[PDB]
This record gives sequence, structure tokens and C-alpha cells, in this order.
Amino acid sequence: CQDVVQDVPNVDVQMLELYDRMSFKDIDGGVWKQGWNIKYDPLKYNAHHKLKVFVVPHSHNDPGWIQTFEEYYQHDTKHILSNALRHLHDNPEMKFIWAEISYFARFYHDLGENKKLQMKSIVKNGQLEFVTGGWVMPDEANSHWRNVLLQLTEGQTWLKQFMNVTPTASWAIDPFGHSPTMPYILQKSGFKNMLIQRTHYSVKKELAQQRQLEFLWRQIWDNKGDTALFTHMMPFYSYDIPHTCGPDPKVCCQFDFKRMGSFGLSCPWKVPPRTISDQNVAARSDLLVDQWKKKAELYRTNVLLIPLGDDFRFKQNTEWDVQRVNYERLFEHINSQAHFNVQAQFGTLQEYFDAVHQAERAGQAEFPTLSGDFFTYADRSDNYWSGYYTSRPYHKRMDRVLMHYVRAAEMLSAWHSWDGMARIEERLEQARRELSLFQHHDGITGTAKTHVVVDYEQRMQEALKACQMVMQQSVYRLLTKPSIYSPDFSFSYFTLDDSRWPGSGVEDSRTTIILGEDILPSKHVVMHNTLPHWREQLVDFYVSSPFVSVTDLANNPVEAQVSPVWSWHHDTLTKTIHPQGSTTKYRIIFKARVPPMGLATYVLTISDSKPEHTSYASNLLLRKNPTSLPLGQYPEDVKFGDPREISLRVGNGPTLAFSEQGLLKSIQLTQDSPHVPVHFKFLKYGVRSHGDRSGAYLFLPNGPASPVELGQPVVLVTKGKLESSVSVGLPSVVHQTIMRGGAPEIRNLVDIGSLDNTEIVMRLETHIDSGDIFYTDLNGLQFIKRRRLDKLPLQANYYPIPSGMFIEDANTRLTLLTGQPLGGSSLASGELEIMQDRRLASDDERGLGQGVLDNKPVLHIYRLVLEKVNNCVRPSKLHPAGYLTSAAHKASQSLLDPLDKFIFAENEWIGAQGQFGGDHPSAREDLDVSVMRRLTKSSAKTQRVGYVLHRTNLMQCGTPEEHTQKLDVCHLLPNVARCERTTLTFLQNLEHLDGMVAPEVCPMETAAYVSSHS
Ligand SMILES: *[C@H]1O[C@H](CO)[C@@H](O)[C@H](O)[C@H]1NC(C)=O
Ligand SMILES: [Zn+2]
Repeated sequence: CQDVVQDVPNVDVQMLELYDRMSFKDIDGGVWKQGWNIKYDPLKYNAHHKLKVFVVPHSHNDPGWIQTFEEYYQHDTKHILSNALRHLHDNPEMKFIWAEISYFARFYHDLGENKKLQMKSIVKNGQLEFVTGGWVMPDEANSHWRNVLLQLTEGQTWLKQFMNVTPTASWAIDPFGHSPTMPYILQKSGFKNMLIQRTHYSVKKELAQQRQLEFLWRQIWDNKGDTALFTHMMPFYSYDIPHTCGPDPKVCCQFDFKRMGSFGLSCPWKVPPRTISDQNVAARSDLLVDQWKKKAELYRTNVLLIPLGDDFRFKQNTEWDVQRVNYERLFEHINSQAHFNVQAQFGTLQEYFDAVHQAERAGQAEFPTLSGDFFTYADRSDNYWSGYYTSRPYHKRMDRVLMHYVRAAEMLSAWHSWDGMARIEERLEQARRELSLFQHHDGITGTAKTHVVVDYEQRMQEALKACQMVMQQSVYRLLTKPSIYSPDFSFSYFTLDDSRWPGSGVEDSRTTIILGEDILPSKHVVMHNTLPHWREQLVDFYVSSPFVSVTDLANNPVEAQVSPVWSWHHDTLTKTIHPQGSTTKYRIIFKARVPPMGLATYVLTISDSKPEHTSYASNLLLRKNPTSLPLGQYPEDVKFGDPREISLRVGNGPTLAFSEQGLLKSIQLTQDSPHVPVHFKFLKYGVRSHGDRSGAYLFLPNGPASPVELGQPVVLVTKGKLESSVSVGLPSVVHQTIMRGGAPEIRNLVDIGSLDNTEIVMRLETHIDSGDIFYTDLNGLQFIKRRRLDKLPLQANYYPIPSGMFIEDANTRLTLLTGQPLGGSSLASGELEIMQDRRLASDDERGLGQGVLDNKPVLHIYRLVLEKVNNCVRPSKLHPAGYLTSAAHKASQSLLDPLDKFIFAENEWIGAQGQFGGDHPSAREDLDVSVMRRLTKSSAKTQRVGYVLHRTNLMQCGTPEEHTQKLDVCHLLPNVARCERTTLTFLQNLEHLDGMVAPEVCPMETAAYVSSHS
């Protein structure tokens, strides 16, 4: 195993280093506005060394953006695919690449058999080529790597099955900035090449000047280079035709033959395309070839990529003809005119890369190595696309919830083979596809029109319901005596209970477990732990009486705490934000202990009075002018007081001090250690009154954020033996700090309401001497070092915070983990900040045609980890990565993959069992079974189950290792006949494993295994 901490990779281009050096001046470079006038030596190409040009037709089809997926499919995409089928069938030399399999699968399934055969034929013969082959072309900033893999697999499994092809070249022309997470997954999924387009214009300029637009992109910690994936970065401002034939859009526009009038399109540079004829073909070729040779100067081989396409192009048959015929006249003239020394033709993406590598292999070029990412993207001037790291945060949070439900559903149902009648496969496929669809770069990015966002939400909601059905049928089967198990596949044996989604104050969706001597004395509940190690976590349930005790299935008492159910109300009469306690339902909380990838059953029983093992939290409402807060049968009276500073400590955990406004001000790790200054503060960014406006994409603040005026907020303090909390009703945010004995959990119920042109940010102020350094993660896969650059505007120093961020000095680190992707930064030494929501009245000119005025209440969750790191073995100062500690990593897992909770829905569960998986291996803490998915239906003689195993890398800080067993996923199910290591999509077998044993992987590595069972 490579050491991912101590050896700094030596690469030709390291993006953080490059950023530190570049000036980013936005100078008018002439026709190539963000470059310079490219010059070339006409003698470079000659009879013995021609410029081979591949014109690659394409059509960017967004699976929802300004229309929904189905509206685009009906209005555009099915026509584009129907016409591509016909035109390619009829013109053997024409080529076309297709990226979005969600649309392709939708189309293909609707085709009659004759057409399906024709389609398979033009794919088999090389005319229609799939690039990437994912369900979508995902966002690369907010997406979790697990979902990026899911959607890649969903599209590629479909392609393998129906088209019998697996793309090895990736095409990503529209995500707003690019992540090294893509080559990481692609290279482990059989890919050999990839292409990206939206990178900062200064980066394009800089790499173009060094002919570093093509590089072997390896991971920032990869010293050896085995993660390397050849990457082609396009040079220009857009993937449209004006910006893909060469440096001068005014000339390239003349070669987009769809811009002539009848199609309603034209060239904004005022020179229109002209039909090619024998009389103008030489002059038109003179121009075009000159653009091609200029573009070629930016690369190292004699093979040139010329994308030919734009959004939803190649729709009309007349469009296919006008593009094809004119280009064919150009090629016939150009290839027969020796003085150009060019051979041009239509080609596919793979053809381009194959030829590039043939040149490489002929020793014609050597490519630079590169590590780093391509955030935050700016397409021009100071228009940095960091706004979408936060836009529509409700759905960004919903993405992580569904991410986990899909994993839990596939995992829980994987243990058994299911009769087709149970419709397990059907529900899982729907869930995977709706979550996969949302990975689209107008999905989770929050950059779609309002009615499209609604479509994605509805799709995700049905996916959540599908996961729940599968999960609950699976639990019932796993914990019921086999000879008693009598499933009704449409029956709800259990109701899932989720305490954080939609979340208290977002939706009253949790069921109350109703107990009573005259109706039901007790209720079984079950917890599932998708993580491959024994895990304890507090869980809570609403119950109709505060007098409830908990026992496990051996009937041992489990210590529990009951607290009131508090809801905050923006009281439009008193004009205050204050809490009301339920007088009919209460929260019972207890520590569940659950086996690795397993289940544990508990029982909640009512009694007429306080049970022996249940304690009650005290509650204190701090505000001037209080009124009574009755809590029905709750046994402890609420106390009142004027606002004041308070301190709390749960268990042996840290002691936290809060200001009289209910906000954290310090953390004391142990009883005599210092009260470390850690202050939460909420601020607001506005929008510029002149100049460019922030929108769904762009963050264009009118200066540093200003503090939210808090007034004298109502602060509620609940103190219990297992869980205490401090909640405060601030304008737009009910901010809650929850303590359970370790790092606190922070929850913000964010309702930006009607505050127009406002972005609410949550900032942490500490005295950590972090200087200009901070770390943020990329797709929940790795942490990359960021350096705040004052030579760039504030919005450029904002980065995606998909799952966590931290600052540290030599001795102390503060890590903020998130249950949802949001944008954030460290704008000053000792600070961390992360945007909560943003509401913008204006469109920001990237085509969306609206601002963001559809905000809705969202419950953001976090874990805040203050730690000493002076004893941790950290990377050197020059290393571009950072790594979590055991505690921060576990804190991230508690947000992304909490225990799942199930309430038995009927009065009595006959044949109930207490636990499942007590014999599953409890693997080392840095290892995760990211995916467990049965790959065969029940009628398959040889059953196959796929596993994706990921090991992160945690810092060694002096804590002795301890126990753990080796996890061999191939022996998790019985009767194993074969164990194979495979690509991450499970589509290709890479290694037959001796003894049918699946080895664990190395730190930061990810492997996929498939076990076959007789
Ligand atoms: C397709 O898969 C591979 C690639 O061509 C080939 O060897 C095999 O014969 C094909 N199978 C078909 C046509 O289904
Ligand atoms: Zn797009």
C-alpha cells in the first residue's frame, strides 16, 4: 500500500501550487478574448506529418433544466435520437456521441424491435458512440462520490445489457468546475480517457501556453501514479460550435450551419454561416483550417479534436443534413488540397483518443502529470460559480438522505433472494434511477427552473418511499422466525422513523408510538446499522406517554431519557420566535447498539409512573417576559429565566459555553483544559446594486457579510443525562446545539422566508492560527488543501463543502462535518463559514431565466469537532491533501449513514427475533462497505452479490489501534463458489480471487468484489 500521507507526489502541474503562482489577470486577448493571438508555423504540418482532424458531432441533453426530464424528452430528445438513428443509419460515414443514458434508455425502451436492431447496429459499427455512459453527466462539486458511482453504474449496466458496450472514454462538457473524484472512479471503472470543459479561464490560458491541456490526472496523494487518467481539457469558453473550432468565435460561428435563419439562430459576431459551394469552399477552408491549426498549437500531437454540437442539437432532419453536407464539402476540398497537410473527418471521442495515444506511442509527444481540482470555476471576469454550491439546499440535503436510504435498501434486501412478486428489484431500480437522475448538473446544483426542481423532488420522494418499502420488508424477513415469516409484499410491517428528514419544523411526518394500558402496552422497534462495524448511537422516538421504559430482546433494561417535543413558531402576533412543547407526545431517547451491517430489536413499554431506567430532562426557557409552557404529563416543570450565559457538559464529553444569545462561545475538551474560543455567528451577504447579480449559479456578494441582527432571541436549554441541547430562535434560523457526550451536533432549521437578495451564512470564529489555509472535501471522498487567495475576489475563495471542512494550526484543529453539500470558506485565519441558504431575485445570465425565490424550510445538520492535533502524524507542508481524525470521520458517518429506525406497525410481531448480524465481522474503522447489492434475480442458478469496499485514511494521533476483524465480503453470504475483483460498476471481472477471499483495500483505495453463490 502506498503511503498517502508522507510522500508528496512529484507532478508537473499541482493545482494549488499553480494557483499560488498565477496572476489571474483578465486581459482582453483579442478574438480569443481570454487567451492571446495564437500563431503557428505553416511548415509544421507537411506531407509526412499531417494534422489529423476529428470533427465530433454531439448534442448536449440536460436531463431537466429549464424543462423537466420528460418535457425535454417529448419536445426534443426523442426527436434528436429518432433522427440520429435515421441519419446515421442512412449515412455510414456520419458519427455522433451520446452521454446521457437516462434519456437513451427512455428512448430505446420505446423503440420497436426493428429500430432497436438498427440502433444496435450503428452502435456496434462505431457510428453512434456512448461517452461516459452514466445515467447523467453529473455535477462534480456537490455530488457524493457514492452517487457519482451509482449513476455511472446505472447507465453503464444498462448499456452493457442492451447495447453490449462499456464506454472507456468520458465526456463532461457542462459541470461547473471539475473534480479529481471523476478520474478516480472512472479509472477504477475501466476508463482510459476523459474530457472536461468548464475550468477557470485563467487556468485554460495558463495550461494552453504550456501545452498542458492534456495531462495524466492523478490523485493529489498518489505518489506512484496508478490512479492516473489521461485527460483532455478543452481550451475555450464554451463547448458550443463558436468556441470549439479554434480561437475566434466570429469565424467558428460561420461553421455552425444551423445558424442561417430558418432555424431561428444566428451568429452574435454578425458574420453568418454560408452554405459551402464549389465557389467558396477554398476560402471557407482557408479560414477553417487556419482556426484548426491555431487550436492545434495548444496541444502536443498531430491529432486534433473538434467537437461539433450544442444544447439539444441535431433535432431536425434538415439540421443533420445542413451540418453533414457542408462539412463533407469542406472535408473533400481540404483533404485533396495538399498544401493544408490536413486529413479531416467525422469521428467519435474514442477515435480521437486512440489516435492521440498512437501518436504518443510513436514517441511524438509526452504528456505532463497533474493533480488538484478545478474549483471554483469562473467563465468570465469575476463571475465565479460558487452560488450553486448552496442553491436549493433543501434538495441538496434530500440528496444525502436518499443516498443513504438507497444504500440501506440495497444492503438490507441483498441478504436474500426475493420472489419477483415482492417487487424488490423494481423498487430499487426506481430508487437508484431517481437519485442517479438528481446527480445531473442542474439537479443537485439547484440550477433548474422551479417546476423542474419540483419534478426532481417528487421523483426523489417516490424513491424514498420505494427504499422504505424494501427496507421494511427486508427487516421483517431478517428478524422473523423463518417458519412463521408470512409476507404480504404490499403490507407495511414497519414504518421508518427519521429524526432528521424532513426534520422537526420542516414536516410533521414522524409517527407517534401510541401506547396505553387500554390500547397497547408496548412496541417493538428495530435499528439497522449499514456500517460494517458494531455501532452505538442514541436514537429517539416519539411516544404518547412520558412513562416508557426500554428493554432489549433478552429483556435487559436499557437506560433512556425522555424530553419534551419542542416546536418553534414564528409567532406573528407577539413577533417573536419561540418554542411550544407538546402536551400529547414526548421524545424517548436511548443508546442502540447494533451489529456490523445488522439489526437490533428493542421494546418500549408504558408504565403508570416513572420507570426505573428512564430519566427526564430539565428544561429552561431563557427570555424576558416569559409565559408558562405546560407539557401534559411530562414530570418536570419548565424553568424560566432572563437570557444569560450557560455551560453544559454531557457525560465525560466536552463542556460547551454559550452566549446569552444561545450561540456557542467556547469548548473545553477536558475538565481543566482551556475554554477554547469557538464562536458561532450568523451573517448575511447581499447582492450588488449595479453590475452583475448573484443568481442560482453565481455568488457576487456586495462585500463581506454583515451580522444578522439578533434582537433578544428566545433560548431553550434542555439538560438530560444522555442528551442536552441549546436551541435559539434567530431570524431565519432555529439554531440548535446538541450534546450526547462527544462532538456536538448542530442543526439549523433554515427558513430564509421572504428576505430577498440575501444569503445566510453560518460562521465559526476561533483563534486557531490557520493563516490562509483551510481544507474542504471533494465528493465526500478526500480532503484537499485550500489556500485563501486575496488576489481573488471573495466568491472565488468559496469552495464546495460536500461533506466537511477544517482549519488547523500546529496544535488545534476545528472540523465542521455536514449532512448536506453547501458552499463555504475560511475568509480569515481562524474562521470557517458555510452558506445556509440564498434567495436571489435576479437571473444571473447563465440561461436559467429566473432568480431563486422558491426557498423552503430546511434542516441542515452538522457535527463540530474541536481536537488537539499536535500529536498527529500529518502530511508535510507541501502535501496538497489533508486527512480526518478517527473522531471527525466517525462524526461524518453519523450524519451521512446514521442508524435507520423502524417501528413495528401492528400490535404484535409474532416470531420477532432480537438481532441480525451478530456474527458479521466488525471491520477496522477506516473501512466501509459503501455498496452491497445483489446483482441477480431469484431465477439465476448462480447468485451474485456485489460489494464496493472503500478505505479512507485517518490520521495516526497516538490512539492504540485495537481489535477488529478482517472483513472478507465474499464470505458474508454462504455457499460461496467464486470471488472476483471487478471494476466498480461490477461490469468487468478483473481478478479471480484465491480461496474466494476478498482482500481489504489500502487507505484511500476503493475496490469492488462480486461473490457468486451456488
Ligand atoms: C458484444 O460484446 C463483445 C464486443 O463486441 C463481442 O465479443 C460479443 O460477441 C458481442 N456480443 C453480442 C453481439 O451480443
Ligand atoms: Zn448541461
